[PDB]
Amino acid sequence: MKIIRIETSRIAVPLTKPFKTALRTVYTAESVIVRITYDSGAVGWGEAPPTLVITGDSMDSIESAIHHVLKPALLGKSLAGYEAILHDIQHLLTGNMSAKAAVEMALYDGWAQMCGLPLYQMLGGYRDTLETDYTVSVNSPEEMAADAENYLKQGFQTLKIKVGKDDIATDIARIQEIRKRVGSAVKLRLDANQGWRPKEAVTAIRKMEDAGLGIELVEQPVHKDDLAGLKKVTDATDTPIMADESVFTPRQAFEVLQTRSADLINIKLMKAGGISGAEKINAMAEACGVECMVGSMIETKLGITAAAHFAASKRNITRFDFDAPLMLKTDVFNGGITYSGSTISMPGKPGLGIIGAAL
Amino acid sequence: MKIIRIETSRIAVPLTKPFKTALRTVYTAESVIVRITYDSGAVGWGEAPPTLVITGDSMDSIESAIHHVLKPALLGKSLAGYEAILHDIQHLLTGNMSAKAAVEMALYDGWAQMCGLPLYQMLGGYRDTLETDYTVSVNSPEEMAADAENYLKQGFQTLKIKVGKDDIATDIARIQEIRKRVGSAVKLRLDANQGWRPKEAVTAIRKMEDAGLGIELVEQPVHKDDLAGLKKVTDATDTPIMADESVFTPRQAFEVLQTRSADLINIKLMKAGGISGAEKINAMAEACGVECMVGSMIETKLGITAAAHFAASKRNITRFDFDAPLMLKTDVFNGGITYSGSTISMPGKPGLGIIGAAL
Amino acid sequence: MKIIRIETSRIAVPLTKPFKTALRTVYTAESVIVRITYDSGAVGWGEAPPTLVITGDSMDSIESAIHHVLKPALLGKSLAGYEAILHDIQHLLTGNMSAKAAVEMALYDGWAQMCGLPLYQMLGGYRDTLETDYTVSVNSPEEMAADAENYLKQGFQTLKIKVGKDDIATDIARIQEIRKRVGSAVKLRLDANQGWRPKEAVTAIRKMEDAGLGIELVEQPVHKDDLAGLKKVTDATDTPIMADESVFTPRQAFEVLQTRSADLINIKLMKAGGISGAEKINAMAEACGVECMVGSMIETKLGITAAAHFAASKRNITRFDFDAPLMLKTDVFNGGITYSGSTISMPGKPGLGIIGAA
Amino acid sequence: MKIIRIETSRIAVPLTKPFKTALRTVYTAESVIVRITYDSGAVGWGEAPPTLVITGDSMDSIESAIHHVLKPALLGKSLAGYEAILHDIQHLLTGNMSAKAAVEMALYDGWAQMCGLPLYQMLGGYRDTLETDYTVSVNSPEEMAADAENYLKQGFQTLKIKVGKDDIATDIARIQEIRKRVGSAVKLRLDANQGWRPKEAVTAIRKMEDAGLGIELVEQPVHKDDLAGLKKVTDATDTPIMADESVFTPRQAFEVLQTRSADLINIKLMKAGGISGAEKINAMAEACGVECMVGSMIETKLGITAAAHFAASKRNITRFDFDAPLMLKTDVFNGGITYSGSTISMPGKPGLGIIGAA
Ligand SMILES: [Mg+2]
Ligand SMILES: [Mg+2]
Ligand SMILES: [Mg+2]
Ligand SMILES: [Mg+2]
Repeated sequence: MKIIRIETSRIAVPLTKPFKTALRTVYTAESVIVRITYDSGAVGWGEAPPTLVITGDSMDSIESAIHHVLKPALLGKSLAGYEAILHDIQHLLTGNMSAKAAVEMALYDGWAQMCGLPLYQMLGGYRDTLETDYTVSVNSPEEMAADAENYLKQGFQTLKIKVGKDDIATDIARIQEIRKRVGSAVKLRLDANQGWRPKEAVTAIRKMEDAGLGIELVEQPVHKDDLAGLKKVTDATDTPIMADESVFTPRQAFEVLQTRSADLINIKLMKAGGISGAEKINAMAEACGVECMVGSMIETKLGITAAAHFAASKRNITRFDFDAPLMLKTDVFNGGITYSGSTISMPGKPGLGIIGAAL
Repeated sequence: MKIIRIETSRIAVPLTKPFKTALRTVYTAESVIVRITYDSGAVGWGEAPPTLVITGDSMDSIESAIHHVLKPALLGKSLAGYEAILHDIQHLLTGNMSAKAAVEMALYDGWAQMCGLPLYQMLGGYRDTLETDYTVSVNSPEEMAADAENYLKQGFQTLKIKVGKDDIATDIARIQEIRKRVGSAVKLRLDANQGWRPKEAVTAIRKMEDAGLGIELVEQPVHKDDLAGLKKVTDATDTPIMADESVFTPRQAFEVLQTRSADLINIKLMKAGGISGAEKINAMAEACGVECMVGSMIETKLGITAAAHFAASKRNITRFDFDAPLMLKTDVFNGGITYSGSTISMPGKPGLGIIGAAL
Repeated sequence: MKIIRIETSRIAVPLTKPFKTALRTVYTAESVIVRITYDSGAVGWGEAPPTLVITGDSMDSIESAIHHVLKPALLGKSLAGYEAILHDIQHLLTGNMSAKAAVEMALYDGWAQMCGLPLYQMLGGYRDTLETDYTVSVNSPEEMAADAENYLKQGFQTLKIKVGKDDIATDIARIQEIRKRVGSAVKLRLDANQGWRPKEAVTAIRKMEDAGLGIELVEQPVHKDDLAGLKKVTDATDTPIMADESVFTPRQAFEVLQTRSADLINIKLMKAGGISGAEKINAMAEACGVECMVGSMIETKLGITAAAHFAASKRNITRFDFDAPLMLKTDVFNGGITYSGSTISMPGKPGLGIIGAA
Repeated sequence: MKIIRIETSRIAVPLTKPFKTALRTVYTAESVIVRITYDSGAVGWGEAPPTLVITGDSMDSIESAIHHVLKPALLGKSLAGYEAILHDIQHLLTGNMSAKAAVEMALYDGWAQMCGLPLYQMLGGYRDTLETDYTVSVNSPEEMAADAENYLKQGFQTLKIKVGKDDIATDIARIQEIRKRVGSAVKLRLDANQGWRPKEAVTAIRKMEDAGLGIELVEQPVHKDDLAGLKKVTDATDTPIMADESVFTPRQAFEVLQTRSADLINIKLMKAGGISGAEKINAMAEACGVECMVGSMIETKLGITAAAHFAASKRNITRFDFDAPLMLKTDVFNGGITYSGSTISMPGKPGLGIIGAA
């Protein structure tokens, strides 16, 4: 199994719900698609979207990194020496985690195909189905509660709500209105996206507790670099605190675990620069009795399939956040995982199970 | 591929150098051999010797654990669901690490055969040859200097010396004599086997470097559960200090790395309960910039072959202590690794490469 | 036991003495190496070199056939029903005999491993050693005779000489110089590689008879499709005539045997699409009292090892042409058969005995 | 895997329905049972009944051949060298095909046990179940018709009928009455046992077509040595003609196939001297597009088990005639194949699968 060709292409898939950034309004989901062709004729697939605010990677930086650094280093190499290939991918350049992840996806796809197994089975095969949460778009508490009940009826028992942008009072009113229409029938996951200061986070999370909102967990309440602050929120509340942006790499996972700064860890391939890193983070957490969740960036079903195969393979990964593909007006890929309500099913073919560009 | 049969047997290979325990004189190397048969026709092999003083495992405890707990839980299981199998092996019972290790060997043997690759390649395939050290048996400094010369003439440039039993003056005199024969033509690794107190170890190690003995590293100078003491020795000497008995599991590795109590870690399958735990230890160590060594207990080529496959696959594993097989009068196994002087070569067929009993 | 992976790799081994074709100059011997891995831990090996002039297969056609046709039909299958697998391999596509043969090699290798026996014993194990001939490169009669004597001293009592390209007189001059030089006991095998017309062949073969050259046999004197002509040469000379290119498959073997168009049959795995067909050809011949020889195309020790295992197993196979690996500057495979002069020895490990790359 | 002991014993199983020969009344099915013991402890089984009219072999000729010729030649031989052993069995003495067959059964039984696989899988494993026809005894048209209907209700959709003994009008009247009872619910195989002259057979078969009897096939219509005659019948009828007594060995199979004298070939281990020859006949036939059937002589489940294993293993063997065991009042063997209506199923243990006496 030798790598003989590496190609990249760009895609732009219209969003069902456009959103605005500080500089513009996004109507499409862009990402770099990677195709690694092996001497066996097999094709490994990878995906990497830009996340200027989270990783700092852009379409241009991702493609350049793949064409100027990773590609010339991977050509001709064989998957028999995987340890060395992964080390080169992670160390030939600093950062550019997204570019590295896209390449790792295609490599693990090739690796699983080589062994004749679905990627998730190659990584441990713990489960073949998993439940994904669904995001309730921010809006008036009344509108969110409406969407929430309808998502509940569609089979989603876990909903995700972004908080930490508006007033704490606004966040709380929204969640209250939501429970008013669904009760405990659904679990509520919040992501503050580093929007609060430590003391401000403790206050808001306790308020929700006093209001008996029963929050399942709160992701990254404080600034990613503020570990001591993240730990303050963890030790001052009864609601589990999940580290997201604070943990990209296994070394950062080790720091968070060592200081006991969080109850849980949210893993994403883009942040870890791929599966190898993601695996190390989860294994590390597991040994410390800390469960993990696997999420993603705005990605098509390709990136979500790689993410899902990794998540499905580990016992210690007990939560999943893979609704990005459901936010696209179209599915441009043939194969991969399949959705039935909130239930994601793993494919049976070797590798990722991605056949090619849909039609 | 499903497990359909699990058998065990005992072997006794006469040692080339019998030694004495507190209760008797040992002439043979005893071990429990495990054979797992898969519905594909594949056979997985594993080994586990008793280590009453190191692990507390005996031939009977090992065999009983395999037949009454591990076996009934593994028969009928599919390797496509490895994660669940590993979890059961490690958690169905406490301790019994050697029994868990023996079963893990045969399990990974089959897993590699199911994916059709030499085990070390399945785990990363970083190198296909490695250099093992050789043990200079304790005796008068004169005889030790002689043996060291012969071993060196045989291709062994790295010698392991057991210290910490007699008084420091005696250890230094032994090491001095050896240097007086081979000079700086060899590297010297010491293993104090918890024989010193922290303050005492610091003094002994400093006296060695003040005598220009040039010790490569010192393994476990203090008691295994005296982490603070191990750390003291680590921060007081310029000689690298390697944790051995202080680290059995990945959780203990985490604690040692977290407190920076040692410069290196010596991994052994019997202590880690197999390869899955050994991988975790190495991965945590690597994330912390700590390299590892892989050693073993008194085992035949089978056990060593399993450990060598794990050791050869990882970049972070840079030292190897696999001379056990060279201490037996007869090699009872066919296949596995091969020795050319101090150079160990990895077999190429799928799995461990062990074909069965010697023909 | 299930097939979990089928892979191919290209190799190019520099020849000790290159040759020219109609389009270029060949400096290396290329081949497609096939590896079939089973979940039992066994790994089967196979080799298929290109032969654009003989079979029509190229490196690309061979590789494509295995990747797009044979591979998808075998992945996931088990060797419980060999009859069905072999049948499917031979009928999934027409021609592409080289691709089919390399896969059959790896399948038989795996099958013998499962049974725990060297492939040659699983097939019959008639002999443990066999004598291979050696080819005397075409040159001046003076130079060929020198090489011949040299091979004779090294232990080769049977030599093969290619004829039918140059003048008949030139062939005779070169052969007569050799026969007189090495002695009449030695056996000289000729391969006319379809270079003569029937009457032209009878004349030449008769001229060597009159010169008392003692030719052991003449391989395929006429065009492979000219069975009537091949038969004419067979019935007009005293020298035995061996069918080669005229016989690829057992059906063709049946045709040659029923018409008695040849005295012997040369079997090659590449031509028969593997060991199953080769085995049927030999069985047919034996039943007709016709002995066979096993040869090969330009292949490394892998392809030769498979050929030798098949050849060594049958009593009716009495001649061997396996010097191809000796024409390579280096041996790239570890294991397989071993050479000791002209003597080839079968290995003792299960299957083909191929360990891997050198 | 070495042969260390070879023993023989005689058995006599009472027939459910005795028959008369040109000299006496037969009430029991007799055969010689061969037991080959190997150094591993494994035991190989073989069987051979006398067929004074078909092969010429008798109980005494068989036992003597085994003890005085085959036994001293096989004692101490290893199955790793199967080819040599098979060559010895087939060539140490001429004829004596039944004795050769019995020994081969016990050898293939051990060979397969050595490889740890059911014999049928070791030979190709094409199918693991097969449909056997059933014999309708010759009697009045009305009685045969009653039997046909009966066997049908038991699951036997394919019936075999012996013809060519009586007048042509009688055979037809019998078959007509059978068609009247079951109609097209069954296939009818006829065996003329060399009872007609070529012209007479052509006439008889065309009359059966005209009568819309729908005959599946006719075995050996003419004398076994009359190949030209056999071919005439083949070419003058639309009904497929099967060679039986005309083909014992692979060489005779070659002659029949070469001349296109028959549409099909019936194989029996006793005629071919075992499985090696049977395998050659079938491979030969398959190459010519000629399908085969496998039947037997009057044998117990042991002999039929060996034949069934061979029949089940090949793709080209598409018809089966194994009702012999069903004609005995007792089954003296434990193991081997098992019946369920007309369906025969292959056992799962290594070799033939018979444990011993019942
Ligand atoms: Mg988040
Ligand atoms: Mg130690
Ligand atoms: Mg030729
Ligand atoms: Mg008949």
